[PDB]
Amino acid sequence: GFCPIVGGLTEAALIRVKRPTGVKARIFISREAASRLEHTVKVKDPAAKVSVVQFELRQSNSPDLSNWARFVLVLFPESFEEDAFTFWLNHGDGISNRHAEFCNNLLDFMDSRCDEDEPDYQTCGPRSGDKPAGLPTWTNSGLEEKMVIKSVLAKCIRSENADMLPVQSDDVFLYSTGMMAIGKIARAMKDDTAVIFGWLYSGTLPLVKDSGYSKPILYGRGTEEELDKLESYLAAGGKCTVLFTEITSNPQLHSPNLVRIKNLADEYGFTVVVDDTIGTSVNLDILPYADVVTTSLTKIFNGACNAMGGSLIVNPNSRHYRRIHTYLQGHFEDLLFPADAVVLSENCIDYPERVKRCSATARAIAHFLAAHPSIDYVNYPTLVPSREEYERYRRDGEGYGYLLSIVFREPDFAVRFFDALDIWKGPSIGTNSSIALPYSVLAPKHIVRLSVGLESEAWLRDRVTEALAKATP
Amino acid sequence: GFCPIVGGLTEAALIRVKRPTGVKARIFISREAASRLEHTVKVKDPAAKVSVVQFELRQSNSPDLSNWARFVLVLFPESFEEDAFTFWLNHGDGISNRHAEFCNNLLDFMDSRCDEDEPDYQTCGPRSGDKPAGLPTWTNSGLEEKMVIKSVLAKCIRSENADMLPVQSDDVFLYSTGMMAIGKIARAMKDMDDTAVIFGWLYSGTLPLVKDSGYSKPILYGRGTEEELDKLESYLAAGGKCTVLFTEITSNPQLHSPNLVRIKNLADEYGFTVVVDDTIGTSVNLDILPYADVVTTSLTKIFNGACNAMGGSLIVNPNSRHYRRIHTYLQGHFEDLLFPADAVVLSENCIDYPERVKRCSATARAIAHFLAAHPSIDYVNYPTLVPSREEYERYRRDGEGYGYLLSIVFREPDFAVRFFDALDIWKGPSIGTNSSIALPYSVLAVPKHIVRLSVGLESEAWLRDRVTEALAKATP
Ligand SMILES: [Cl-]
Repeated sequence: GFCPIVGGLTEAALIRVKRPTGVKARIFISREAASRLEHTVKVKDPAAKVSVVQFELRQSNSPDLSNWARFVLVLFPESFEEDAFTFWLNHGDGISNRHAEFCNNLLDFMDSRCDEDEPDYQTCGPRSGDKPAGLPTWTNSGLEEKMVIKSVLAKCIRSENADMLPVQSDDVFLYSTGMMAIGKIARAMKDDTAVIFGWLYSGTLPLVKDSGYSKPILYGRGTEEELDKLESYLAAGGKCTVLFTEITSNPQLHSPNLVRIKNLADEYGFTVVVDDTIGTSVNLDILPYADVVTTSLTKIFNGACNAMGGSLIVNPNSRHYRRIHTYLQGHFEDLLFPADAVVLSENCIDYPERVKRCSATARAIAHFLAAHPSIDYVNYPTLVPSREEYERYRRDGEGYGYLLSIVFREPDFAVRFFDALDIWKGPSIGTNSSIALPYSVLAPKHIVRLSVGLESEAWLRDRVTEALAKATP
Repeated sequence: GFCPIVGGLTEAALIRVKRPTGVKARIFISREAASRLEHTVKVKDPAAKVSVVQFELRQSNSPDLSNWARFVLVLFPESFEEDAFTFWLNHGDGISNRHAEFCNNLLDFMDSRCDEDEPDYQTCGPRSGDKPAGLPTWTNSGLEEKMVIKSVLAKCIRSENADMLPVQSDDVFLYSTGMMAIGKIARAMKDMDDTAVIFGWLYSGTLPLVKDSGYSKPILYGRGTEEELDKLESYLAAGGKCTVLFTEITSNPQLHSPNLVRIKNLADEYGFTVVVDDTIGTSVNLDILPYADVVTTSLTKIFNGACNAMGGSLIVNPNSRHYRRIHTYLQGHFEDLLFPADAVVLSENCIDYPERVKRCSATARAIAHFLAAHPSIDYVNYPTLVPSREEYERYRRDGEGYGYLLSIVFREPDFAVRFFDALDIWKGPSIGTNSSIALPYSVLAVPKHIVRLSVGLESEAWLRDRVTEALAKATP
């Protein structure tokens, strides 16, 4: 590792506490998330050594540094293999890259304390008390940039129908990730039963379960048939506190019946949480049907794949606005690192335009793919059986989204096509560059998912044609 | 690989040119470095395909963006194994980390051209012509911060005697790395003259760069001893020619001090220029300006301390008999290649570069003497203990210390490996960091079980404790 070094916060924190070997480590910015990992390790082994070490910048007249130059280090044995929850707990609550680099530059000015009696974890920073050589370029915890973010989110979720109260800046809550935003709303509901309705983003179910819903009613497909089961349960006296769903599903691009969901919610009295990360608030008007909207700002809201953020919009038109907002406000601590909010506030200024552009290309590419003899069918909201459902929420003059998936005729052909496709490959979506993934890596199972970026239709048409050619004998 | 993604500029450029598999890639900011890599591959294997693709943000209302959002991509087959030279050529000329991240964020606004007729390498950016969302925090190519860097370097290199002309801001040249600064002075001398002398400067990219710069009669003096100075003097007196002598003031990893007084005397007689690297010894602790025509420094090291910025410096001595020739060449051939964000961090972190040298050197002196007195220690290489101490005292400023680098020669190599494995400090090849860092001879490719230590800003209590516990753990 030749200098300069990127990353290294975990290795440097391990060295500070004399544990550079024999333990696994995770770094969160909240003591609560650290505890949720400690509890999961302790449930698998009640005798496991798990320490929680708080790092913090001890003496400074600058509240910016003192508020953000802090992190929590969690040590636990390597014998513990990480399951789905600890993956999504770290995904949603792990320190951001920029926040980690900010702390590592200031680590010499920070001290470490632990509640347990381990003297190796009680360390004084070599430069604690001294003034850092550099002040960050952002100011006031990035509150200026956070308000830009909240303002754009509030404007873009405005309903095209003028009978509803508009979402305001302060009805939007910003968190570190979209996963964290989902967790925060899950605990807020926990203070009856929770329903998961056709939401295959693999991290929702673990967090809802961890938030105190031991076993939520899971409706995997999101169909009308499953809504019949839910209504049959509710009509028979069953109770429900909250329903979680996402508008425009992954990877089949299905649209749930939000109108019927909202009608059942008004009749039987549960809260509706809708994730519009894939569907987008630019393309869809879902405010009439959702009490809380969640969004992963890391995705197309940012586009540049270089910042994390999550948002929580409380609908002022909701019957539970008062209760929900008060809980979130009364339990709100700012965990969106300012440097991340600076990039998000800059990149979201053209978030409507980029959604419009990607959606135009994705609609064209999907219809191009559908016409190819090797393709069985393409999952895109203009082709799927919920085609009529999507049109109930689509805004006039807006398109059909940036995500699609390809179901090929032959699984052999699917793999040869993916390997020949000269575009970015990985699990993220909503990027400025096009990106593909098979079902394999997403933990029919030969389906290939495509998130269309800002490249021209000719460019993407060409990359796909060449890949299609090489996949045929 | 979930987003955000760090790095990825190389992967993104490869995808742009439809070469995501089957080829290796390197990214430089200069076409000349690209050519020097192309030539080394073409002589090791003439039939290997090597292309040079220029990426650039052509037009912009911000001259900051257009000037810096450009880079050179070099493609070559995976069969080519990198040798010692191509490693150090990329180390000195590779795009900086911050520069790489800046380009990747703007890559959609950039186009790619190639001189050869390969249509896959002629691409238009998806957002070419559009304006980027947000601009960089730095302004005017970081000229304000670059002036701070040059000012601090000039102030710290003042000789302790006031009859010498002082180095000014405009006698200091900034480059991307210490290695690049060494390259620029090496090629500058070659225009005048064929023989270059490398005098006790091991484990570095100087020899590859000096050889690559056109010096067809190199002389390598590995130890830096007076016996090697005797051979050089006999050669020069007998009619031998010498263009330039390269040396480093405190050597790696034995902390040796060359006889700069004798070197400067030979230079005055036979008319060659002396280039001295003071990265290890530092201008804070040492006054070597009287004996050098050009001083070079790796700003990435203790000048910055924070291991989060890249930089190199070239100081032309105004008291040099060749000041005019050297300065006009360096300015007349100057391209600003120090990425502004790197210059911003360097300008901030260099404000306490004197104090940090004073702190590290004080800790390093105490730890070295602690180690030297230990029964398991054969000897410790540190300027207070080594046989060339009297030479170090010739240039040491009064009231300043003996440096931050040391190395440990243990009695038994087995003990060395158990001590190193037990040493709970950062491990790696870099030096001049705010945190202490160790390395063995293994990664360093002189006894071959040597352990090198670059002492950071931690107190002696912390460092003595880390060393004591490792010493205990090293015994069976
Ligand atoms: Cl309905």
